[PDB]
Amino acid sequence: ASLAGAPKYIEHFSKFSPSPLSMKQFLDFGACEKTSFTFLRQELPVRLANIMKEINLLPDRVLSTPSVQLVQSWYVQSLLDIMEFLDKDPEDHRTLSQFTDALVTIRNRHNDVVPTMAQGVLEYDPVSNQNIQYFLDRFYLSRISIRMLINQHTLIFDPKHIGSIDPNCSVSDVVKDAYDMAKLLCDKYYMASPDLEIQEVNATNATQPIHMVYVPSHLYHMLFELFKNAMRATVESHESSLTLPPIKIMVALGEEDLSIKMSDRGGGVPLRKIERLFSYMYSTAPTPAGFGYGLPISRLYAKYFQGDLQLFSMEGFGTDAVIYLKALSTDSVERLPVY
Amino acid sequence: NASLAGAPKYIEHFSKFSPSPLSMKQFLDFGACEKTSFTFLRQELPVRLANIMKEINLLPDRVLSTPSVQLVQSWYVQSLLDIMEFLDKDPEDHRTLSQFTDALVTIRNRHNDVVPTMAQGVLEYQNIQYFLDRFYLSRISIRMLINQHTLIFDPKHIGSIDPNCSVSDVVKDAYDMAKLLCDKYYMASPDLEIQEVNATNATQPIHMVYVPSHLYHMLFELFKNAMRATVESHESSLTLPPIKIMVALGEEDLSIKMSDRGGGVPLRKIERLFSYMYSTAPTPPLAGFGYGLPISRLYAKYFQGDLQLFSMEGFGTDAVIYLKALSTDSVERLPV
Ligand SMILES: Nc1ncnc2c1ncn2[C@@H]1O[C@H](COP(=O)(O)OP(=O)(O)O)[C@@H](O)[C@H]1O
Ligand SMILES: Nc1ncnc2c1ncn2[C@@H]1O[C@H](COP(=O)(O)OP(=O)(O)O)[C@@H](O)[C@H]1O
Ligand SMILES: [Mg+2]
Ligand SMILES: [Mg+2]
Repeated sequence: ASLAGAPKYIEHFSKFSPSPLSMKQFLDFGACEKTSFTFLRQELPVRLANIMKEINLLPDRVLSTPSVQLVQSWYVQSLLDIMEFLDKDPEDHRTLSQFTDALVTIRNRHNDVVPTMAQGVLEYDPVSNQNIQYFLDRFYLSRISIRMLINQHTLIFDPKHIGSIDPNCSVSDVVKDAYDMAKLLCDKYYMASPDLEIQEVNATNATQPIHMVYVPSHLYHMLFELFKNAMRATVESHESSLTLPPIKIMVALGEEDLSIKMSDRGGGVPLRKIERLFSYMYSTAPTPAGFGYGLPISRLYAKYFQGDLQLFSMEGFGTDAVIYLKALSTDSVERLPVY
Repeated sequence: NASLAGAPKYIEHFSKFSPSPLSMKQFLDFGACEKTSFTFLRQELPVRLANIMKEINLLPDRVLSTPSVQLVQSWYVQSLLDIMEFLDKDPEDHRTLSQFTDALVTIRNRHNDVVPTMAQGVLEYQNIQYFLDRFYLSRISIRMLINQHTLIFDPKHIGSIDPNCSVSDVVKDAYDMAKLLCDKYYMASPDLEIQEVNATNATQPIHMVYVPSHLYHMLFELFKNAMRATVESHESSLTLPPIKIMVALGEEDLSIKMSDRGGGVPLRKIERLFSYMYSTAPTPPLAGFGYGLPISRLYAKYFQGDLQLFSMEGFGTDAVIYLKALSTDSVERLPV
C-alpha cells in the first residue's frame, strides 16, 4: 500500500496492546478461518507496529547498520501486506486463501531475522551502554509470538498436532532428536562429542512416561542450543576422545512444573560470569556455535509460555542448565513485552 | 555505660562515617598487635553500631515498638555506650586493653540471642526483608570483629579463621550435628555422600582460608532442610535417598553443592524460601524458625560469596554455597 502512511499506521496500532492467547485458546481451532482472520488481521498489525515502534528506539549507531534496516524493511512491508486485508469480505474463498498466501510470504520473508539482526549487532564502534540487550529480549519475544500466530494459521488451514502444537508431546523424544542434531554438528567439527543419558521422574505418575501440551519446535530449539553448548564445553575441557563425560538429562514432572535438567562436566563457569552468559554481546567462541545469542533467546522461548531457563555452574567441575515449563495447559499463557 | 542521654548525638556522629571492610589477610595480619586492634575497634565498632541502629528506627512504628525489638535496641545502645568509654583511655596502658577485651566479652554474651529475639519480634505480626538482611549482615560483621580480638587477645587458627580449612571436614561435622537433631525428631534421616573435584590440582583435599563456624552454620542450616524435606517426602525408613555433597575447586570459586531427593519446590516458590516470614514448619525440633536460609546466605555473602537454591518440583533440590577460593578476593562486605 501507500507506504507514507506507515508512520500513521504504527501510531494507530501502537495505541493498542497485545492480546495474549492461552493454550486453550490456541488449541480450540479444531474454531474456524474467519476466526483466525478476523482476529489475525487486527492482532498482527498490533503486534508488528508495537515492536517496530521499539525499532526506531535503537541506538543511532546500530539502527544505521545495514542488517538492521534490512529487518526493518521487512516489517514495513509485513504490516502493509496484512493492511491490504482490513476491509475485505471474511466470507469468500479467496479472501481466506489470499490471507494464508500473504502469511506464507511474511514467514518466509523473515526467516533470517536473527542471523541478520545478529549482523547489525556484530558489526556495530564500541562498548559502555549495551542497551541492545533490553530491546532484543523484547524484540525476540514478540518475534516468537508472531511466528506462533502465523504458523498456526498457515499450518491449520493450508502425531496429531493442532498447528505447531503437539497435545501429547514426548519430552524424551524431543530431547533425543535434539541430541542427535546437536551431536552431528559436534562430530562434524571436533570429530568427538559426549554421550547422552536420559532420566525421568514422574511425580504425578510414578511409572508413566512424561508427555505434555507444548510446541515441540520451541522445546527442540532450547534443547538443541543447550546441547551444543554442553558438547562444546565438554570437548574443550578434556584431552582424550575416548573418555569424554556423557551429558546427563533429567526430566521431572511435578504438579505445577515440568523440569528438564541438562548436566555437563564441561568445567563450569565462575559465579562471576554466569549473568554474562546471556549477553547478546557475549560468546567465548571463535567468531563467524559462536554468535552468542543461543542462551538469551532460548530463555525467551522458555518465558514465552510462562517458563524460564536458568544456568547453575560449579567452576572446575561442570554446569547445570534447567528448563522450567508449566505442567498444566491451564497455566501455559502467552508472555509478551509490556502491552 | 556513658549517660544515655547523649545517645542521639553519638549515633549521628559515628553514623556519619562508613564501615571499612577488612580483607581476609588483614584479619590474618593480627598474628598487627593488640593496641592496633583496640585503636581500630574503638572507632570501627561504634561506627557500625550507630549505622545499623539508625536504621532500626527506620523500621515501621508497628514492629519497632515490639518488646523483642526494643529489647534488642536497648542492647545496642548499651554496647555503644560501653565501647565509647574507651575513646579517651591510654592505648599504651595495660589496663585499658584488658578492660576492652573484658567489655567485648560482655557485649558478645549480651548479643548472643539477638536472632531468636528478633524472630520473636517478627512473630509479633513486607520490606521488613530489606532491613533484616542488612541488620543481620551488619551483626555477623560485628561478631567477626569482636571474636577476632577476644580469641586473638587474651590452635593454629587466627581468631575464628582457619588458614588450612578442610571443607569436607566441616561438611562432615555439620552433617552429624544436623543428623543428630533429625533422628531425635523423626528417628530417620538421609545418609551422606561426599565428592570433590579439585580442578586446580586433581587429587588433593580441598582446603581454604575461611571461618569454620561460618561454613559450619551454612551447611548446618541446609542439611536440616534437606533431611527434613527427604523424610517428609518418603514413606519408608529403610530406603531413604542419601544427601550428596559435591566439593568443586576452581581458579576463582570454591563450590559446595548439597543435593537432596526431598521432592523439591515449584519455581514459583523459590524466592519465598529466603523470606524471614516464610517457613513450611510450625512457628516453633528441626524447623519452624524460618530464618535458617536467609541468614545462611548472609554468612556466604559476608566474605564475598553467595548461596543459591535450585529445585526441580517432583524430584529434589540443589543447595549451593559459593565462596572465593583465593584469600586475595575475600574481603568482608557490609551494609551502609
Ligand atoms: N554448559 C556450559 N559450560 C560452560 N560454558 C557455557 C555453557 N553454556 C554456555 N556457556 C558459555 O556461554 C557462552 C554463550 O552461550 P551461547 O548463547 O550458547 O552462545 P554461543 O554458543 O554462540 O557462544 C558460550 O560461548 C560459553 O562460553
Ligand atoms: N531442600 C529443600 N527442599 C524443599 N524445601 C526446602 C528445602 N530447603 C528449604 N526448603 C523450604 O524453605 C523453607 C524455609 O527454609 P529455612 O530458612 O531453612 O526455614 P525453616 O527451616 O525455619 O522453615 C522451609 O520451611 C522449606 O519449606
Ligand atoms: Mg550457543
Ligand atoms: Mg531451616
